[PDB]
Amino acid sequence: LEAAGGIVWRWKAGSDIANDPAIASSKSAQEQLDSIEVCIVHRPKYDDWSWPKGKLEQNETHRHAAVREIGEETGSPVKLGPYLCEVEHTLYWMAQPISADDAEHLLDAFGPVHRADVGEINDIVWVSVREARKILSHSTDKDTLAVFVDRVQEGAATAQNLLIVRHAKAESRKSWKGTDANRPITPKGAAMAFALNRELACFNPTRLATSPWLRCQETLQVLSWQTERPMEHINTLTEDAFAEHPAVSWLAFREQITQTLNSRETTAICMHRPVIGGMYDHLRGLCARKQLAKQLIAKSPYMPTGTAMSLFIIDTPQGPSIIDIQKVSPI
Amino acid sequence: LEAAGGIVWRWKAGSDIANDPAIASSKSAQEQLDSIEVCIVHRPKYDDWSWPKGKLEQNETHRHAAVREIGEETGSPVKLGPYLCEVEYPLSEEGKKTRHSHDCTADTKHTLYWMAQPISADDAEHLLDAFGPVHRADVGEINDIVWVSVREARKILSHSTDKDTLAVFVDRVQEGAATAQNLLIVRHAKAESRKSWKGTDANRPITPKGAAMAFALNRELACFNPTRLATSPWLRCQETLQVLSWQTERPMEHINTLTEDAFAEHPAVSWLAFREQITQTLNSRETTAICMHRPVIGGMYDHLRGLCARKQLAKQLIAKSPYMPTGTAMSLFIIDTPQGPSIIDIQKVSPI
Repeated sequence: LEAAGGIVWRWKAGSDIANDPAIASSKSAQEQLDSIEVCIVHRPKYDDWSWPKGKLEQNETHRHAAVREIGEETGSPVKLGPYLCEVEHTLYWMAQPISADDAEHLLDAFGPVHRADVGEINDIVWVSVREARKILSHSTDKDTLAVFVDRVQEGAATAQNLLIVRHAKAESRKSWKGTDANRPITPKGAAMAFALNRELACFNPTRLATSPWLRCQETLQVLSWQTERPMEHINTLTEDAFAEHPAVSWLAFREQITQTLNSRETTAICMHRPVIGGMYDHLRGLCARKQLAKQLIAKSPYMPTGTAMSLFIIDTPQGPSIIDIQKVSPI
Repeated sequence: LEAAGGIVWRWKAGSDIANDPAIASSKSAQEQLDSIEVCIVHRPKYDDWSWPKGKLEQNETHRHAAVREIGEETGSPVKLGPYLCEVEYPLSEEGKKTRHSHDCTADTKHTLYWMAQPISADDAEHLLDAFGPVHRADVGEINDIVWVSVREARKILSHSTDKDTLAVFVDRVQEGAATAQNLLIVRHAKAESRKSWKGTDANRPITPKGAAMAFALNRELACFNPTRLATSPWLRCQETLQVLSWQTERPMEHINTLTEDAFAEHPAVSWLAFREQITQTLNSRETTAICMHRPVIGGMYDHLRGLCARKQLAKQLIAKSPYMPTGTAMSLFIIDTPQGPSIIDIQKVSPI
């Protein structure tokens, strides 16, 4: 029996960090943790308090089930943050509430979410991390909360989200009688790209970018259409541009990371494999852990075509540091 | 073996019909034919004159090859019109004036022909990604392109095979084909089952496989130069044509009165909305692509069926498999009459 859910958190209204989130990283882990409220729901069935979660629907992923279950039980649409853990079978993510307007832009991309009935949930509360430890009914949830605290101590509360998307399956260079720039994705590629939208939607992507080359454009265009977020073309990220000026490519990419951190919005960018490889050559060594760096590979099966990697980043004096990596596959 | 091509035609410059195509239908068949010009190409290898045509590429439809080959050899991009015929003759025959059948062992060539009309450079540019690339033939393949009257075509065509096809073009014209306009009806792609979808019927989307289906269909629909796009506002229909809309930059016009609910409630209103599209298609002389729900299509067909020019055509006008499977389309060529729109040709359009 598969289920998914998570710990939805926010900065306590009135706290210094809430008044200006940008100062979060200039605060200690304790100052941050003391400024956080987490969401706990009450199930009348067992008269218990726990983290919102629920069973996956038929052919639905755990990440999608998690966002849906949180919305159904807390009434809050959210975007997934770093992954927390799994319990013997439920997977948990820490997550942040998104605006009602943003949620509306994801209606078709994510799919429907129905409010739970009073017989499923009859109370929703927002408490501090200390109180959460006190009121949670099951030890399992307290453990997950402890993992949540670890993440915060490791800077997760200040992390921002960058989604890197490899273009979907495209026509072979062998049979394509056009230019490489207009080489399109194949019918199967369109299916993969289409199916991937519901997954990418779990991270509330509100800034879309892409190499101008058709195969990359077509990979995110339906998402762009449903979310009404125009795709920004980044000419300096084509394979030709990367081959000629790789450092200029890093600047282009790095600027998107800067925009992501400043706006605190999720950025999704469709890129070419060798270009992603070049980006990773610099990000690998900046990862928070060796385990993360080992996964940061722009090749299959680490990252097959039509799939993405949801990266959570904090900036450091040495460069952007990835604190978590989630491989995102369609269907 | 497999090839495709066609007779690309236009109204002679300076002629009355040319100065105002709208008057074409008020002219006799003989008046139309005498004011028409058809395109013939010269091949240096055979030093012959024939209709443009060429071998289908791997995984290409005959219809797509027809448009591409015409484009490669005549240099002008076109939109397919009514279908003409198919021919077959031994490969050894090709340079001979009169094509003769051979025995079972001989290698043969099978060619499908359509009548077609040139489209503007701008429209062609809008179809670049939807149709795909088209390069020009080299002087070693084609080294002259002429436009002649139907009478002269009969006199300069090097092969009997092409003269037979021209006779079919004549038959088609004599039946209104030169005045016909193109409406493409598109059934939405495979969609989520009503039982598993937990949203509204309005928002039920197509499946990833449906999306592949719709995407592949684009290069086929592109053969008819669709410049007007319409759809039921329901998501499953919108998503069936949105990639085409995106590529061609032609907005998708929502027609609320064509949803399944609207049709069930007011079927006559559905016909009016549908008929208004036919009116627009005929007046603009542009191809309209409209995505609809199966039952609503059946409802349109119940009226169109009896107006078909041939009973053979009426029998094919069925809104359901195997006649019209999900995710496929029907390209209709229509001429309007005092009793209502009359279909003179039907072409089933499927992907892959």
